[PDB]
Amino acid sequence: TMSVLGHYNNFFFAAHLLDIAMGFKTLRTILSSVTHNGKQLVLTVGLLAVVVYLYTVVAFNFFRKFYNKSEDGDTPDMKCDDMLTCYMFHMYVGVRAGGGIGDEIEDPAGDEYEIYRIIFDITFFFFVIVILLAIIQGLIIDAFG
Amino acid sequence: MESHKHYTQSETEFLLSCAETDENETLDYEEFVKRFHEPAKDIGFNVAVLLTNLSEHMPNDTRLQTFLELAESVLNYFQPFLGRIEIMGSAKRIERVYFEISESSRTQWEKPQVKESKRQFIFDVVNEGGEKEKMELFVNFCEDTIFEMQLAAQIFWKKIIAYQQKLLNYFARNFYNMRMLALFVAFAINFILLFYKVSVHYVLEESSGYMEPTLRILAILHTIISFFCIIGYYCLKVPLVIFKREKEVARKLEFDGLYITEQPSEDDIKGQWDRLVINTQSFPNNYWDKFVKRKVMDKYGEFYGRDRISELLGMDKAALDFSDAREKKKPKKDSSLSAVLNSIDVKYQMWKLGVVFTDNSFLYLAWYMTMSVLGHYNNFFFAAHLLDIAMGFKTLRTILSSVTHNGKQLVLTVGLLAVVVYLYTVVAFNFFRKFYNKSEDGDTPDMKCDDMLTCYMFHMYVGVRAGGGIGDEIEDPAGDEYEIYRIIFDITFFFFVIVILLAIIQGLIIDAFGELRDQQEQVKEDMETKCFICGIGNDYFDTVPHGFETHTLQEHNLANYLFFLMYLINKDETEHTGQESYVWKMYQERCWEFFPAGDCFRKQYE
Amino acid sequence: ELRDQQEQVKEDMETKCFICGIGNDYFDTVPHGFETHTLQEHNLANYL
Ligand SMILES: [Ca+2]
Ligand SMILES: [Zn+2]
Ligand SMILES: [Zn+2]
Repeated sequence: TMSVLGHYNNFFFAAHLLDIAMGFKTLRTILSSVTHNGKQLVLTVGLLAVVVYLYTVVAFNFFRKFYNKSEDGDTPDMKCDDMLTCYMFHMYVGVRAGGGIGDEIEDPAGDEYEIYRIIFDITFFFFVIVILLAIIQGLIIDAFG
Repeated sequence: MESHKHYTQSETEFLLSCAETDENETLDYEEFVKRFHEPAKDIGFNVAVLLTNLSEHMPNDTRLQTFLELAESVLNYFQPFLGRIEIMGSAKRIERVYFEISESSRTQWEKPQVKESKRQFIFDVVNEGGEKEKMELFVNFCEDTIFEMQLAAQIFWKKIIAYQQKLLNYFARNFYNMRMLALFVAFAINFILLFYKVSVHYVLEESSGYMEPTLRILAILHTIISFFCIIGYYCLKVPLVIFKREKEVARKLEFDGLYITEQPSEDDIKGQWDRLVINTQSFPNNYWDKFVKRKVMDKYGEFYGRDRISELLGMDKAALDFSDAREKKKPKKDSSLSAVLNSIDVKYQMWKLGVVFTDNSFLYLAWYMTMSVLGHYNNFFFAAHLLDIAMGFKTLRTILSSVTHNGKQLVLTVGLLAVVVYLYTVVAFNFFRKFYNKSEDGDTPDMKCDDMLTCYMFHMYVGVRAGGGIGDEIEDPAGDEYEIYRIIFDITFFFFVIVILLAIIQGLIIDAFGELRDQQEQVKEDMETKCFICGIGNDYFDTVPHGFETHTLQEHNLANYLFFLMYLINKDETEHTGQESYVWKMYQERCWEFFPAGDCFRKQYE
Repeated sequence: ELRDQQEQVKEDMETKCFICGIGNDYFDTVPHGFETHTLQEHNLANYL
């Protein structure tokens, strides 16, 4: 079927490069590993989404004035003036930022919510970055092993 | 009856000879089986256990082989009714005792909560408990489980009480379904909350009607469901925990004399809360042993003062109540006419409240209800109910237990991290304070190092999460006045704080998760490839086909042992056999040498 | 490795005798057998 579709759009022949993953032994092992801990991986990703949603609701409630992803504007591109937009922004940026979420939004630098915002950023970087993402990576690598 | 392939013509005519012919050619099969089946069933069970004993003792006899083919033809009916136990006592040899298992007992064992109690006991007895107290914990589990089975089987004044009892029973029976419904409605209301927006002025803007009132509907429904959940729990699982605690304190009073000769410490709040009602009126309300008071009185009365014992144990000035009840006792007594309420004991009620408010699960349900109530004020508090999946699933519970497991080590490692960050903070505040200018145009310099606490917070907040030390976010030296020292500072920070201590914390948590998972799968492997009672092994029974599975399902079944204990309890003693009376005496004296420790019937005989 | 050595030392002190080192299963026949064996018969404090 992929060959027939490649006859229509020639770029569909790239899906045939995954044939080595089935022809070799260690690549089959990698695929079987990413499939092995299926339920555990799905549940860990669910817990990740749940904790990111909790951080999302607390940021949408309290720290909604820090999510101004603009440099000159002057129209503010507020990523927190919408619950779904803020949740997608969190799940898409704060998980892959490698340093939590406080490293891509503006710093507090003001003694009105500074300590709470610092606690927020540190707890995000701890639970979401160096625990849950590490737990998913460990699940997959331990399945491979 | 002649065409159902289970009767011959002689048997059909013999059974038709038992007809009634009630002047209309009609027999009542209901009364027929109600009259002609029960004693037949009893005596057939007796002869069946006799034939089974003869079989399992003397094998390979052709006359006994014909007797055994007839026996098994009978046994195809009595298979789920007879249980066998392998006792070791009174003869220094393994003895296979046989007994009856009730269909009601089988149903209460198949009941859901009993299975959860069984799996929890297996887990916490293979993980924490070893082999010295393994049989003690197993007997305690058997007692708690037969109490739970009794409770599950149990699940103007004659118009409201009879309805509130049925309501409470319905809640206790549908407690788990109520939990699933609460989780579903929490997911629904949280999806609706995800569909939100803002204008200072919150508004569910991403929808066009049909979504604003359903939020309030689901909120009030979730609150009602949480209330029903806690109400069902308080009458489904609270009896079991209060029964366990009553049994513990009563046996501590009887055997060890915890509050007579060996008064507990000052830090054990459990001891004080039990001393609170060691002297209440209805002390053994669920332990089904309403004579522990008299037992401990007779045990510790002639040494520490019978009057003092009767005073500190409740039931004051009634040291002759036993004789008064033995000689011309009162027949009965009406409840009251002027006292319709307050008949219960406030001391025992306060004790029950104090023991249920520390159950660690009733506390979770109370937190659930409180979060629902707070969500009624601010709807965003319903997001805290999404953490219910973390307790409902197994691997998420494992993750939480992992982040809690290495508590002291994690706290001390975080403390060492804070200490080394404070050392770097003081050295930077002293020497390299001119590099912490977090400004691009200014011209007002935003010096993050002109204050010790500000510099420490800046370090702990930026240099730990920067992933490349601290030198990658402050200005580079580029000047041969402090360049080498600043480079050493940055490199040592990136080494000690980033690639050692943070890695050590992450490793602590991930290793706790791995250890918990490995303990779980080790418990599973031990339950699959090792016997619970004897623990001889798997290879010994891996000789005949399905050997170990039949050994664990027929000979050494934990359900069979529990049913045997229940049978001994409901056996109406003075009718016990030799083995049954021996096991009952051992159970009464709390010895438990009748369990096969390192031997079995197959290892004893051929 | 350091943590594992520490917990191995602890496990050896808990499930093995210091003087003789016969084992734990041998004394795990009577109740509290190994504990009484290490607290009464082969006590290091007693030897000192
Ligand atoms: Ca008798
Ligand atoms: Zn066995
Ligand atoms: Zn020794």
